[PDB]
Amino acid sequence: GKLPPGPTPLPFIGNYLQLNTEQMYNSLMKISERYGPVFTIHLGPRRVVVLCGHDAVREALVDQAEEFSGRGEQATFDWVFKGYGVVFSNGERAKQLRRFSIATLRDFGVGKRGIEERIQEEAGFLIDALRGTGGANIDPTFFLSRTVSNVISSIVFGDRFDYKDKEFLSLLRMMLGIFQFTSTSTGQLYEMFSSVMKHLPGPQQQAFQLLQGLEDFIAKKVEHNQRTLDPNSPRDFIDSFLIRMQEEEKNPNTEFYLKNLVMTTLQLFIGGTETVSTTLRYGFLLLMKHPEVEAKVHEEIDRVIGKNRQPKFEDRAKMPYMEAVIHEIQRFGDVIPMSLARRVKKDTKFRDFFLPKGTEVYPMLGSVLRDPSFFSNPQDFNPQHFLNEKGQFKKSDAFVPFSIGKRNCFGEGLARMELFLFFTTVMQNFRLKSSQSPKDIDVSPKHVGFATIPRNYTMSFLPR
Ligand code: HEM
Repeated sequence: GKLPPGPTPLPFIGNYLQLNTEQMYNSLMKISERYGPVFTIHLGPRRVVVLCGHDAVREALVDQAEEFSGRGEQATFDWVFKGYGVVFSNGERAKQLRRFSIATLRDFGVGKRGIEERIQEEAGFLIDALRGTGGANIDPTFFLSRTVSNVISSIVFGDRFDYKDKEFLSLLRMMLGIFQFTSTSTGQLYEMFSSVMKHLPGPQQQAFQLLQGLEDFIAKKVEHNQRTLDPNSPRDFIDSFLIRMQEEEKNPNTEFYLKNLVMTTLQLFIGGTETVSTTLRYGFLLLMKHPEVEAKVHEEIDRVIGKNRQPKFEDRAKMPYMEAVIHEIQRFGDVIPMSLARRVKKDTKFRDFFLPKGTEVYPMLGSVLRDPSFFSNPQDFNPQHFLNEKGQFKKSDAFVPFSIGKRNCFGEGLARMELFLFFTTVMQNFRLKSSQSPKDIDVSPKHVGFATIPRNYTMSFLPR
């Protein structure tokens, strides 16, 4: 009949004094040790119910999916989105935009041979670019993001960016900068005090300029499409949305208008780029750290695929080890540690607790990815967490990097195809040489807040 228990908050600052903005995950897990897997925390004035561990998260987001299907907030992103767009919208707006987005993504090849061919082709471009380095030590950050970003870019903008495109690099920097900021102490402090901070000088202002930069770019691309639009022959996601907008012009209450187009497109562009990119980057670092794992991956690739042909998505079924490795990378990486906030759609009764309608919820995906009840050694990187005795792939109900439930990631299909084809093709063609000794490679995160960011590093890609 009452909300989950938790530390007594103070007016306005909430539980700020009982938290550490540089390590929110750790702070909440600590409080969790005292109040239990389901507790209440006050992030500044924001009252939030925190769900820790697999059971609590699944019970809420899956067993009571409709009740927890609301979209919470992320102050930094809300600065530009203001509740528009598929990701941060709620109610009728979210229902229309999500349905349309999923359909439009599929119409443009997502989950089909079309997008697979697009990915294989861009993968071929990654290979060329890596060979272009001549085995020199480099920062793989943008090599990876350019390739990844061109996949979702092909869908939303009609086609790919040239790797030499300076505005392209510029946009990628904006995305990287935003994910970093939201994962820093100030970024997490902003989640608590955005009401005042959005108006104060500080790092947040610089972050805002990056978002503004992305919005301007999108608004620009949309204008260009508008003035070259063939109502019966859409080239991309944008044209599709524009056509829908024309069809809905006479509906006072349609959700299909310019702001939702711009924001939805911006969200998919960022969503489809930085998440996959960060994962690839963390993955290669993890493989250099564990030579024994790269060795096995090479054995499976050579046997199953060989050295001549391009790997294809169907090869995954014949490659249990690679599938286990990518899973372990996503589990260890814990890219979106606290997921994207949800909120109860209406008054809810959850585990003998009462959550009034509108209550914000923090599904601690990281605590699920490292639930000691589902993984033998959660803190270690070990592909075995995903293999049975005969070395066959073993799924886990605790594997939730894309979250679960009604507002789960609908980019998962695309993401998985990308992770498999990029990782495999790169490993088929190169062995990884780290700038330092494996024993010395630090795989602990550089930042953890909204996202998990790996430490900066360099490496070389040596031909096989
Ligand atoms: C390895 C890559 C990715 C990870 C780890 C990931 C993770 C997430 C997570 C944790 C959520 C929130 C789920 C929830 O609220 O329950 C989410 C939502 C979302 N993701 Fe992803 N994602 C990835 C890639 C993608 C890609 C490639 C796209 C783009 C096609 C994308 C599109 C979205 C969208 C549009 C949402 C919002 C859905 C809604 O509000 O209904 N994601 N993602």
